[PDB]
Amino acid sequence: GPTLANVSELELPADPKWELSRARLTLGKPLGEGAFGQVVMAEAIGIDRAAKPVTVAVKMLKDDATDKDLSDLVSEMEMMKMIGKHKNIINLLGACTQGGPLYVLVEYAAKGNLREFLRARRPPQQLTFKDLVSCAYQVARGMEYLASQKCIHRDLAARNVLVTEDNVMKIADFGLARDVNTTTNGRLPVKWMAPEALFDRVYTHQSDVWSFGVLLWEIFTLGGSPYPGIPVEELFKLLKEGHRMDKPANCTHDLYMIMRECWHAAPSQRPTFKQLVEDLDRVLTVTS
Ligand SMILES: Nc1nc2c(s1)[C@H](c1ccc(F)cc1)CC(=O)N2
Ligand SMILES: [Co+2]
Repeated sequence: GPTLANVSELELPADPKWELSRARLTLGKPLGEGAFGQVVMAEAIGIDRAAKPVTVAVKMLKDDATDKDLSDLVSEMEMMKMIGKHKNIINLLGACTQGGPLYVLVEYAAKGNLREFLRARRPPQQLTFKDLVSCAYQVARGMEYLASQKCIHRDLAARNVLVTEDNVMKIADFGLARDVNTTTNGRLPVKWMAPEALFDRVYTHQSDVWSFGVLLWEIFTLGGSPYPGIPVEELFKLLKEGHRMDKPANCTHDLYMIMRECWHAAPSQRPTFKQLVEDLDRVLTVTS
């Protein structure tokens, strides 16, 4: 394991193809902090091919970092190395791993997370129906790609989708993602989680489909909190008895059918991401 408890240097293996030299990065304004790191805007030279600086997001350790946070940030970086380029994913761009603090460079999304983006645009240019379907389609396309790369996200939610300046949706926060014992799937927020993840301690692409269903509900409620009024301690009992969230007012019947299919108890009866892309493509085309 890499450890902060060294008196020489960093103990991270070199990976030249991802390394960016430090003079080619200028750190800028803070964007915020998460569980195991902070994010700052930066400009990076020659990492997307002309010496023009590109704005990126830099994830780094917090001032109150732990040794585990180092391990976690390295693991996140290593997962992202394994995920190829896709327009609807936040991709790794580079890293500064030698000769200084650990910096993980990822694509920048100027409008922040989808959940806050939606909530900020609640009626009281509005978000239209077409905008909502477009958001859902783009996330589905991202997830279809992830699944094809044999990657389970495990933490899909509106909070973990970012929005670019040009309103492109990019799936983010790969800290829990796995390349496909008793506490397996214990770090997954239960309101977004397929029941089988906890009851059977398995996780497949079809489990991610359940989460996508919850995300769809979040989109059409403009960032509503799932299962409002129901405590996490009561949730699985209600779900086992067949309760499902009600149709959002912004959702049409056809979209609500898609959403409810994603919450089939039986994973194999949920649609695949390839099927969801097809379904949402159809909706998006008719609405234009
Ligand atoms: N790739 C990114 N682009 C942005 C991100 S991460 C930002 C962010 C992510 C996680 C976190 F804990 C704190 C801040 C917010 C933002 O406006 N753009
Ligand atoms: Co069915």
